[PDB]
Amino acid sequence: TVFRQENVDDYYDTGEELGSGKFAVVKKCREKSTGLQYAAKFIKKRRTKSSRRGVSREDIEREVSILKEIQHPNVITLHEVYENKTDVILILELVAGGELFDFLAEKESLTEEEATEFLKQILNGVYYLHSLQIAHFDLKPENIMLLDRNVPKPRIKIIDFGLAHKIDFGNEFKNIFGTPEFVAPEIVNYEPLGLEADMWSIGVITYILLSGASPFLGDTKQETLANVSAVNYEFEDEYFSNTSALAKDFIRRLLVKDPKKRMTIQDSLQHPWIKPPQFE
Ligand SMILES: Nc1ncnc2c1ncn2[C@@H]1O[C@H](COP(=O)(O)OP(=O)(O)NP(=O)(O)O)[C@@H](O)[C@H]1O
Repeated sequence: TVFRQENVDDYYDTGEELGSGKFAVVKKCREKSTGLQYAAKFIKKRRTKSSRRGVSREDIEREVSILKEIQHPNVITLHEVYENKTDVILILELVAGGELFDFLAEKESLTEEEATEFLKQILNGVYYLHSLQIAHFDLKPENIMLLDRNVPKPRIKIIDFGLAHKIDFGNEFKNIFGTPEFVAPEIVNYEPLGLEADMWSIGVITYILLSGASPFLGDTKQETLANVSAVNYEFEDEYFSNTSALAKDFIRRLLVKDPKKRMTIQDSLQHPWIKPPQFE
């Protein structure tokens, strides 16, 4: 698919850099015709087929196609897409309250209430995506952003659809590997992947929300990956002595090696606690 080839600067004014990735730089921007603000994600294009720099057009188109499908309070939306010789520029819904990762860096540990407040929103967003057979494949606190970080119960949106795939056969068997701390054992072992990998990542996110500690993190990437494949984690009494056993049960049912035995997004919402890149 071809995108708009007018100069983006003719229609938007850019401001503060919001962040950057392996693939993109994201800048705050304001649309001239409406005064509304967006996050413009500039993704650097591959300059030759065999190149390793930039992102392949196939990968860019996949992120755009998925984003175009989404409309839900807990996920970002796509406003417009532009392109030029060097970049594809996605005009995304702006999430102005920063990453959950930075919010956590301030607070250390949350109460079970504060953790479940975030978690319910995360689960509602993932329920939406999984209902559409979209696996995110890179869920982590850096990919959850807050609309406003200065309210007692911040509202969130899931971002970063750079590894997201449609799972039309229940599993995909391609080159997909996210952040070692958060990937499921099937990613580590290069097995067919499905929606279940996100559910694992949610277990890791929950463990971190409650304790401020990462359950599989080793001193090198290979150690983290080996810990993940072996399901080498435990609830340290120093961090979890005052956490409810029901919270631990929720985590235990997500951090399961066999994807078929892992709780699904529907199971996670009915669970009693809730129910009301890889190389060095
Ligand atoms: N919609 C948004 N609103 C506000 N900030 C955002 C938004 N999207 C991305 N960012 C920031 O920009 C950073 C990079 O965006 P992201 O979509 O993660 O880029 P990427 O390079 O394609 N993937 P990765 O290497 O996994 O970060 C994020 O970690 C956020 O800090």
